[PDB]
Amino acid sequence: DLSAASHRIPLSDGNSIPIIGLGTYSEPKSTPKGACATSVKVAIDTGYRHIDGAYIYQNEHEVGEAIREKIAEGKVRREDIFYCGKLWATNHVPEMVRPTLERTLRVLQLDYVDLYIIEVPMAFKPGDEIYPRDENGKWLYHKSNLCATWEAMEACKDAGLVKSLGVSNFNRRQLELILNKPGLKHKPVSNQVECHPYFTQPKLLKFCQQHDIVITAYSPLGTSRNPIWVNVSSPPLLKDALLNSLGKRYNKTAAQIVLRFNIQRGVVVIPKSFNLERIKENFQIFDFSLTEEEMKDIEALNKNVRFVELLMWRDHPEYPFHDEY
Ligand SMILES: NC(=O)c1ccc[n+]([C@@H]2O[C@H](COP(=O)([O-])OP(=O)(O)OC[C@H]3O[C@@H](n4cnc5c(N)ncnc54)[C@H](OP(=O)(O)O)[C@@H]3O)[C@@H](O)[C@H]2O)c1
Repeated sequence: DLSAASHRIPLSDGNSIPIIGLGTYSEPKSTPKGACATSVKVAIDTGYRHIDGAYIYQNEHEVGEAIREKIAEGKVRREDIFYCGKLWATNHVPEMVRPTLERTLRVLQLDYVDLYIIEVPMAFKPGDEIYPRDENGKWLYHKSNLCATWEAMEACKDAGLVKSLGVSNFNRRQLELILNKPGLKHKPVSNQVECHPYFTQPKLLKFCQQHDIVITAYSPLGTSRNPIWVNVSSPPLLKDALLNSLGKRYNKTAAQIVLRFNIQRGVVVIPKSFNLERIKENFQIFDFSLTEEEMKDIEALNKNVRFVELLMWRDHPEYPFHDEY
């Protein structure tokens, strides 16, 4: 079915999405300039045709540089590459949506993005700080209006600036808000959420499948485990006994097992690596398949514990993780 050369899966709007992509978030202060560009180039050389980025990752210009270089040399055409960008919390006022997308297009120096998603359902105070905090370290929120923000997203697709629209970190209630919107023109085609064997998203996945929404698994390898924002209560995913045991069977790493697990169930995976060897490693997931019993045993590792909890924002009205799913 899925192969290195052909692994795009249908989106509900008639477009398609490569089932593996390269994630591109990297801690700004601890990442060498140019590392993102180099990695995107290597990924495309390797066979990746999907890149996940965001303006607030501070390296979207590197992503564009790499994609454009690969198009220029004839490695790919624009239509062969799938780029996903994201609308951050401080940019949710409807009037800001299109100008925010336009900034990202200018930064990439591209005519359109393949997928543009609401990055979190929470709105923060508009301004120059992506993380609005006052003197008392307090977070400066803003009142969310998801349906209104969505209408502004819809207009962006109408203008030809983006092929597909989606969301990220949305729970069932927030999804329904958009799906049940009076006059809905473009339904969300994708919800990007934390997903891996320690947090398998059983209910949210079923709900999304009901509405023909594809799940994209962010932190599909269990995160970089940066204590600053990652919940390190759970042991390292890639050190899991079962995942490693199954790895021996296929002569694959635990990483390869966990990526195969999600793509085999129709979940898009966007592992980040800026390492030459690991970029290649993560892509070698089309030359084996897991048995049904193996799939069952992997799913059974589910802990219902998130590596990405975002506790700082539990008090925002649109915090997505209070609900069961
Ligand atoms: N929408 C959201 O709110 C949201 C949230 C989190 C992440 N994301 C997106 O999802 C992408 C993926 O998630 P993430 O970066 O948090 O985490 P991740 O992809 O689960 O894990 C990345 C960490 O794993 C390492 N790694 C990669 N391949 C490896 C391999 N084969 N073996 C051992 N270690 C490996 C990376 O280091 P090296 O680079 O040194 O290989 C890095 O430290 C992001 O980069 C971003 O594009 C979106």
